[PDB]
Amino acid sequence: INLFSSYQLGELELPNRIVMAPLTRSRAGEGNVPHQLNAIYYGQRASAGLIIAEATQVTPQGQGYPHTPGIHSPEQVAGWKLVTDTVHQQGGRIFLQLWHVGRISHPDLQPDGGLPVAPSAIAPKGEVLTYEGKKPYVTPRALDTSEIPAIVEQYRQGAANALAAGFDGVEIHAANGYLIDQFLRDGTNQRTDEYGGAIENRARLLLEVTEAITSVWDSQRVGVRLSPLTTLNGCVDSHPLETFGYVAQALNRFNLSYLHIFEAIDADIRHGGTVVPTSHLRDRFTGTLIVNGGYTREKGDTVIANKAADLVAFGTLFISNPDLPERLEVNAPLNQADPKTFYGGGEKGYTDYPFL
Ligand SMILES: Cc1cc2nc3c(=O)[nH]c(=O)nc-3n(C[C@H](O)[C@H](O)[C@H](O)COP(=O)(O)O)c2cc1C
Ligand SMILES: CC(=O)C1=CC(C(C)=O)(C(C)=O)C=C[C@H]1C
Ligand SMILES: [Cl-]
Ligand code: NA
Repeated sequence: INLFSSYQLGELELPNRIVMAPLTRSRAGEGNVPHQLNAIYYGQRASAGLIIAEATQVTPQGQGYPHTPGIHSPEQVAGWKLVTDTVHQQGGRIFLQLWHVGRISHPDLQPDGGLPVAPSAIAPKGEVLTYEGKKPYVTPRALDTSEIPAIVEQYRQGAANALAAGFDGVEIHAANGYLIDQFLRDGTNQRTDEYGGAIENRARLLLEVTEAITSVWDSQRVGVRLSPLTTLNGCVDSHPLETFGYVAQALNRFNLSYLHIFEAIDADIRHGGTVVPTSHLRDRFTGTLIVNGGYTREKGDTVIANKAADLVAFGTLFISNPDLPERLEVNAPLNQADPKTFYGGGEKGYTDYPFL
């Protein structure tokens, strides 16, 4: 087996092992609604074994950056259906990444100019982009215990909206220091209720969110993404091996589509070595594993052949190469990604990277 082998993901038949990683492109229109241009972008990439669409806020409070799309309104459902229809017409498969940014936001992006919510009242460091340029972060409000059901319900409604939008499945974003990750990691979570302290408490929001989403979706169409060794957004855990190893085992109850690991590119250089080898998680999580982070044809074939992972997601290379699968398959030159046009804007650096 290699990166071009087919794969059975529940009832979905993937033509290859190549996944398009979720990539925020900040190109939503008024009301954070997807539009035709976005449909073209994802349709261009439909040769992917599976596309995971960009992080998409499940509720207004879950937005943290200008012009990211939502999945909380009927108008957003309609705009996403343009996208899933195009991907389906092009013979592809697409899951929606369900987001809530938690503390990584600013009042200017929040309903009524209120505070971002979080497990604990810990201000991120530095500045955050608003509609009026960069502004200092404020301190988020720590959620009351009694409010956690409402967070879980916002994710359940986000998942239901994704189903109405015609996606093939959803991915729970539990990585990169956003809301669920903020609860996971003891650096961001110092709660003294059942959602803080012990690992089974820190993992509780993830597990409750997953349980609610599997009430809407068949479980084999629900994935979870973790990023055990990122330090993005000021979110770190003091015992990542035990924390993430626990989560990989706890998720098995749900019979999920997959577990997706973003392997931080800078982890070894920082952490002075390999704190959480992905093999540790591979051995604990009994389902499909997607791995991600600086993969190539050569690196992806190896992890598949070695049984270290089942699926390989590419982020950066999918920005710049719409036909990435084909290019990898024939060892074609790859287009170089232009960082200047990753976030915001229009067609330039989005739909105008050429096919082979
Ligand atoms: C422009 C850009 C936007 C990203 N947006 C997301 C996101 O929406 N959700 C997410 O989980 N990761 C996101 N990431 C992380 C990527 O999915 C991916 O894990 C990372 O870029 C490493 O993979 P790569 O080396 O193949 O690019 C983003 C990365 C980039 C470069
Ligand atoms: C939503 C998301 O995960 C994003 C990832 C990053 C990244 C990998 O560096 C980040 C956490 O800042 C880039 C863009 C966003 C939104
Ligand atoms: Cl196509
Ligand atoms: Na199914």
